[PDB]
Amino acid sequence: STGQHPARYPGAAAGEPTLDSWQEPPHNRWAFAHLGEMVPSAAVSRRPGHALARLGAIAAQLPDLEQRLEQTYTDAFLVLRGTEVVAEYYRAGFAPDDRHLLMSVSKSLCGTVVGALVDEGRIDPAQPVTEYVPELAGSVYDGPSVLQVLDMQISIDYNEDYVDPASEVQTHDRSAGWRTRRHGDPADTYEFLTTLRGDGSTGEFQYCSANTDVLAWIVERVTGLRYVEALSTYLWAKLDADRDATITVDTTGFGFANGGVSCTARDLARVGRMMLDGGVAPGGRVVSEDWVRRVLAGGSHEAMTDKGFTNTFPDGSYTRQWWCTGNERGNVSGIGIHGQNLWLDPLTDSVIVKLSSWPDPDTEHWHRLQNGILLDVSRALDAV
Repeated sequence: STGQHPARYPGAAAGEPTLDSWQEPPHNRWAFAHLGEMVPSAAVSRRPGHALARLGAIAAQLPDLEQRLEQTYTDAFLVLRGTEVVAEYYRAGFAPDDRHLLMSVSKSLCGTVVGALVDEGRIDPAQPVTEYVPELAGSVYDGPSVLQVLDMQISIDYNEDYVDPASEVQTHDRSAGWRTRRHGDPADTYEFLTTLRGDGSTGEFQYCSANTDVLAWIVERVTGLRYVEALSTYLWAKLDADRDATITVDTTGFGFANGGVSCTARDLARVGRMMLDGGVAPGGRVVSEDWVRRVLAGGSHEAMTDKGFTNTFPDGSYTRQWWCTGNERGNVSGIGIHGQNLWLDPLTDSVIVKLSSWPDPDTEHWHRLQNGILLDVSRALDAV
């Protein structure tokens, strides 16, 4: 058993409704107002083919920028300097106000919700995961602290060989509804997390999406809110965003915290703006000044042994669901597969959002090109 979870609506039984019960009372009152949470759905546009390039002033310093964005399969690109949008690009077929999947940039948003609860004193990172989710006893998450989950410093037997259906990475997707279920699969994301094991060692960075979903589970047990609602209450609703975000949900309504958020490029930039404003957003403080400082400061360098990161950023690290380059500019970024970045350039008080669809999730080739663009754009913002 995985214990108590937030009801889908007031008074709802555990796990209700399902795809097979949403038309029945009392579920249908909620379901008729939220059917997209149950059944895949398409937008029917209220509005009745060419790329939009407004690269502004940086165009002079980067003459080939649009071509470089095309080459890295850029869907949406936006540069926010201070409070001003100083450059934008959107591919043909993608509107400025269209939403885009964030993949693991979603993790940085989840970490922010955790940080909000730390600021309120409702989560103590020094406490073991099991203080908040006792049901994770007996798993790899029995022993580690919440901070070790935040910094991803837990050794976990988590096969990343996606093509193999036996792999933890594909099983995670199937448990959450991102892929077709196979017989015997865990019923939901919570159950999948409880199946995870490790040798018990901690302290070395291991990037693992399961960690973020454990964070979301902790958020739910602490607040009593669905992660979907907590993500709004503690972050999204304070941003003065143009549009709602969306997040995929599994069969229990649990948001896929590690990777399933979609939003507009301009709205994602508001998250970066909040980080560069010491944790404060238009709707109020989101996280503490200290939390932001710790993110910008980085994690333990010795923990970071991922050569896919350190080959480019030798002094890099990871903390609280953010990648920290440790470069001379102090750049920090949310990163998601296929070319998603929420990139912070504190030196110029700027945020760069790049949302993409590389044909491949993660190769040295694509990262070299993408990081070259982000760094060139960052430097183009320097006073001269």
